[PDB]
Amino acid sequence: TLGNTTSSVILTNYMDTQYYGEIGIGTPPQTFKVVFDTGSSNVWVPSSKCSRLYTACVYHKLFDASDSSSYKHNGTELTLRYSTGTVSGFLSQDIITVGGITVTQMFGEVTEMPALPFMLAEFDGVVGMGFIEQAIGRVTPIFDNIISQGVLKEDVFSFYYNRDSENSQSLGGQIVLGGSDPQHYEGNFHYINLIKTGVWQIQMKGVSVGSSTLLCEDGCLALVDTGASYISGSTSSIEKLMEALGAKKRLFDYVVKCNEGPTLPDISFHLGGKEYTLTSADYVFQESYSSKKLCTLAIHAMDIPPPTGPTWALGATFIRKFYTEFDRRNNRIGFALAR
Ligand SMILES: CC(C)[C@]1(C)CC(=O)N(Cc2cc(F)cc(C(=O)N[C@@H](C)c3ccccc3)c2)C(N)=N1
Ligand SMILES: *[C@@H]1O[C@H](CO)[C@@H](O)[C@H](O)[C@H]1NC(C)=O
Repeated sequence: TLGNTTSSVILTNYMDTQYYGEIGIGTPPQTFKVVFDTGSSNVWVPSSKCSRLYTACVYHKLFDASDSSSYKHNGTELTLRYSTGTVSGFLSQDIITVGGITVTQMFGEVTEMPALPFMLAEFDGVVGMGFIEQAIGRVTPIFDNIISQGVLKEDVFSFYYNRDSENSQSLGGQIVLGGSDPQHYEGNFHYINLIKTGVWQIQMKGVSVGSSTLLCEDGCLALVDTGASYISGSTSSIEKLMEALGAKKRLFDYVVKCNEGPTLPDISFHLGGKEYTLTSADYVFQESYSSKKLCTLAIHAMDIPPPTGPTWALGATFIRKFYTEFDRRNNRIGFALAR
């Protein structure tokens, strides 16, 4: 069932690595900063039942069920094993407000939240925008529950991620539920069908580094992940990519001499009909131009295990350049040049 509603959520951009918006949970609402994530399918926030021996729980907003009159107990154990690590807790149900839409939702109350990486997170929790097929504990995802209300104009949602500004007047980003915002893209959308329903993943035909370097020659997979900061490839693909760029490996990231940053070649992703090109300004964190300082690249290695991986992941680095529409009705992803 389709309605006429379109709901937008304004996002805050933290350092071009974290894009989060607000949701309200319970009666009266308890607010949380959340990443709207196409790479996962569960909703979770830290819980008041999280031991304060997990320091990430000291520095984040905690959901207190004892303060909500609309809360409904469940209690089923929940373990979410992600590429960044594990969080665990239990299931709870309450009313969630997201951009004006009110939805009764089953979510995770996280009681175990590791300092690495969550002490680095400016957000509190996660709103999984992925499919029911990948939902842990077979919990109905929030977008499926919103769709069931038959209020949305279309069975789609869109992401706009802005470049980081120091001006408070700057919109960090925007998620549209039920459509796309023509003020944040130009030209037309070009769609790529999903390999299969259940994962926001598409076929990739090749990766080009300048003129003389080529990866993904026989085709590969591309997960379009709004919850990832950087573009990621397998360890093997990234070693070849970085060698081609003249970048050196550190503990978790890759760097170039800052003065060399503006000279780096274009990187192109062949998706569906089109080539999606990122210049060095799109993937280098150009913090200085010094021959004496190292500048980080917004690309790294991540070995995603089967059945989803091995796969590349097109994170915030890609979405900043290309406004993205996630189409559930047609099982496809549309890209248009962001503005
Ligand atoms: C949002 C994040 C907690 C989860 C739920 C789990 C995860 O591992 N990724 C993929 C992924 C893969 C990866 F290599 C890096 C990051 C990542 O750094 N995401 C940012 C948003 C972040 C910052 C601070 C703490 C955690 C995560 C995310 C994802 N899509 N969603
Ligand atoms: C938790 O919710 C699920 C929803 O399908 C239900 O099957 C399960 O029995 C619930 N558990 C309790 C103890 O309420």
